[PDB]
Amino acid sequence: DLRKEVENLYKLSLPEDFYHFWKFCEELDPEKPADALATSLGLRLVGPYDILAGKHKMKKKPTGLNCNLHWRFYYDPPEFQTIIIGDNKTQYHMGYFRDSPDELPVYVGTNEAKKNCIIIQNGDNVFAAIKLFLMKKLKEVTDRKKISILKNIDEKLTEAARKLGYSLEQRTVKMRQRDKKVVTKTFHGAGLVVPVDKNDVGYRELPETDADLKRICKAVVDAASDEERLKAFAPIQEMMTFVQFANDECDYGMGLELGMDLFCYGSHYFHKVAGQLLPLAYNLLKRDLFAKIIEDHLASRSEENIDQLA
Repeated sequence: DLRKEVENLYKLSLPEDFYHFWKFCEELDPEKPADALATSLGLRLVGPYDILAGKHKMKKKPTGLNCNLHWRFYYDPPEFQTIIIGDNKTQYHMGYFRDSPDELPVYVGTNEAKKNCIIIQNGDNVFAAIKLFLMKKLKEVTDRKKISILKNIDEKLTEAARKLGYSLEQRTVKMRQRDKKVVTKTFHGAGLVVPVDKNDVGYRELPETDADLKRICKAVVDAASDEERLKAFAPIQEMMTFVQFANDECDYGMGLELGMDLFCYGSHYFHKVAGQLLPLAYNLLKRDLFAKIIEDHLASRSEENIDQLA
């Protein structure tokens, strides 16, 4: 049972559109479903789709495969689970975004990891995410034979979504309801959702604005010496004390935000403190799996060679 296998290996449930889209791709190319969109869109299905693909099967147990790292790009936060890849020149990729390991994805996000850390919303299911990508591709293609192929995939995609009841919109009602719960955008822009009660307990803002925090981070990276770097780091050390205060007052979202911003900034100079902030924040929020993902990822934060099944 590949479905049980994929959810066991990632320790995450997958939504029904994940499995329906596999079937859709099997229909497009029965022999190599994960590559059904490679020629027309330049996209390949990977990650949990590798499991559906049976790519993991040839290896003999114990393989040592770690799904926490599998197709995890450099700026993928633990919430983001890659399912589609494009060109490695930009490291374009799409992933399911989950606010909690115990909840189904709230949308499909996209990022170009060689460009920046920003995660853009691209529909709430993979049919929508591919439809929206295809629509953009339609504006760039200059060969009527290739346009014909894209129109055919578009027609099949739209009909499948209609029968299954999936919205093709970039932002759905459900996504707008989730974004109401966002307490801060973070550096990746995709939003952080943590519980906030009636008395406002659960989150507090960082004592620096995002722009000033980036200024501080840049000073750490640009520092000419260890002593210079220590002085530049001082505001971040102070913010970690403020996070300790917040944790004592149950405002666990603050440490998640600081840790996420530091991770998003991308410098290895922040891996130690990110490894203090983020596992603790996720564990306090009872999002235990995400603490394990960030521990694994910070220890092996690869720019290239993230395919555990290469």
